[PDB]
Amino acid sequence: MIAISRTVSIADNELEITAIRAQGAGGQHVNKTSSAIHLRFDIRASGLPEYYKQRLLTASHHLISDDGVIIIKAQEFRSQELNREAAIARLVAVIKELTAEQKSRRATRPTRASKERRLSSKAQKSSVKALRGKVRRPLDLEHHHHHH
Repeated sequence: MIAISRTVSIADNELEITAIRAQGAGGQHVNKTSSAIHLRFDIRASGLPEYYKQRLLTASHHLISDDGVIIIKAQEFRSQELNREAAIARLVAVIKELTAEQKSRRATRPTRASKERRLSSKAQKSSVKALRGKVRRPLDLEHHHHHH
């Protein structure tokens, strides 16, 4: 249950909760980021008020994905209890800060972005090209005469 600003608040069970397993591990864990709680605050899933929706599209913060939707990615330690509470506490604070008047900016820099690999495999063999050609044909043309 999250106390949103501007008249409305969002329910408890209606929350979006995803479990993040980042990057395809090659047997052993190559990363440690395969443990994170993902929650999102989406406008389209709710009916946000006029002032609130205006704020989301005006307040350029990295937590905003693009469509004015808020994506929280938190991963510090285990205990999902703590992962949730910290993520919620932070987003609620941010909500209050941007629903607040001007000059309230910055303070939002979650640098989690890294994923690259390669994949190219093609094996198809059709050997039907055979040839021959063995002929001895010497064309010699010399000259012989005494010079006068």
